[PDB]
Amino acid sequence: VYWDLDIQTNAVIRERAPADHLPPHPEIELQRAQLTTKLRQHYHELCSQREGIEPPRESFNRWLLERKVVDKGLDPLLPSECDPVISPSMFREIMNDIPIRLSRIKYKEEARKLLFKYAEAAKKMIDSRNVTPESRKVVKWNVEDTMNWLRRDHSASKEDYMDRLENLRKQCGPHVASVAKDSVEGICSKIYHISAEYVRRIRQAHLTLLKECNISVDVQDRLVYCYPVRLSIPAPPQTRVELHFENDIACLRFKGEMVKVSRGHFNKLELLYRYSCIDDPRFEKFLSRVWCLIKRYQVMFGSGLQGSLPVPVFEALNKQFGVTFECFASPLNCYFKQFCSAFPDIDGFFGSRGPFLSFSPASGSFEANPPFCEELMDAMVTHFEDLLGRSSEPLSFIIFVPEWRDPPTPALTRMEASRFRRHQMTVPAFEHEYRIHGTAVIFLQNNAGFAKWEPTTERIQELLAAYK
Ligand SMILES: Nc1ncnc2c1ncn2[C@@H]1O[C@H](CSCC[C@H](N)C(=O)O)[C@@H](O)[C@H]1O
Repeated sequence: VYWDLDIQTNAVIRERAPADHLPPHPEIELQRAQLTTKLRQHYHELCSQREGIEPPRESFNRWLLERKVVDKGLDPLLPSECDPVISPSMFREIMNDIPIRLSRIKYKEEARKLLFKYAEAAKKMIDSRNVTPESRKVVKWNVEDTMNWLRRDHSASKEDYMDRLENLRKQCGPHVASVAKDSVEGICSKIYHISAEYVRRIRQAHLTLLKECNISVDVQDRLVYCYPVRLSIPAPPQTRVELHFENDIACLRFKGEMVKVSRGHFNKLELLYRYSCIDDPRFEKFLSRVWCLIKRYQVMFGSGLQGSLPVPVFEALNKQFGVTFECFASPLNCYFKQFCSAFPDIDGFFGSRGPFLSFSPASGSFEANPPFCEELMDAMVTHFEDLLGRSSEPLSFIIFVPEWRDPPTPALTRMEASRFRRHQMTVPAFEHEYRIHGTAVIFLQNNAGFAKWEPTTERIQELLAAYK
């Protein structure tokens, strides 16, 4: 019992024309998977060759999210037409691991080794790369001072080694950053430009497949309850995808390539497809599409970027505040059968209303638990206030984000200063759901939304009780 697909939407939108996404097919999904693996490999080689580091953990996935905020290109997953070319997300994450990645410390000896490793790497940087005379002498002095300190007889504590590293990094940081800046920007640009080449290859392959199938690739005022994204281009024929179950795991094989999903999630997808798909009355295309869906999300992940909410919390959001819709979800993790998601081309068959920034409700009660991408969260806040100010119909958004204050994300600061904020509180932080400080819960509502779904004391109390 991890979802409630019986709850009907109360989201109201203007009727939309069907979307122009090329309809998914496992042949194309497999190629996109193989090229995205190669792209991650290029990123690994660039980080190693240019800066001697591993790719910062989760940075490639966060890059995909940031790029999609601005991407105007043709692929549902990979970026190809972005201004600016250099991702501020990837740049920021690589620079934080220069000249080395700081790892977790448990023991005094691990702290001493990390401090030495930092000092040694900063020295090799200054010895082997172009650096201004001012920056060179400052780093050289700090490295030499640290090595002299480590040379002393009587040893210090673990906390003293950690404090020495924090101070050393504070002094060297800006100088090391100035040495590596142009190199790091070059990694960000190159991986974007390789992505664009791969996107062109996938696009041509997908166009050629639809032509092989003899498939042609060539109202705003009416308000309706929301409905899944529909594709204007007819879908290609089903392909051969084989299903069998092993130990409650659904195994789907396309041309020898296997993907797996739990039996419970599989049965969920079958139900979402019954509720959401209108072009496949005999389920002939169902296994082809489930294979594409699982593969797409496996590729997106690559096998610390998002968190989920416990079922009793969604029950309380629906019962106390009328929530029927998730602004950020996937067919695999949604609680409601109506939600926005990253991949309209494949997720629409399973209930997706498309990406959130392209979704424009006039009314409804919503929950939002975005992935941890600062750029996406900032666009989300702008989108919230645009929608809340465009409509006088009841409109509410209940938003869950990490309570981070060192420094706070621009999104969290803007939401706390919003003219639509009706309430704010702290609930326990995101934890692993089986299916650091805390979680900020922010209520953004227009006048009509505040009248209909007011966060009264009793309603807030029942929502808090859903954690107890
Ligand atoms: N542009 C976008 N629009 C809507 N959802 C998006 C998105 N980009 C990423 N996502 C999705 O946002 C989700 C955040 S995890 C949220 C889990 C769960 N639905 C909950 O509300 O608690 C992920 O499934 C992620 O793929």
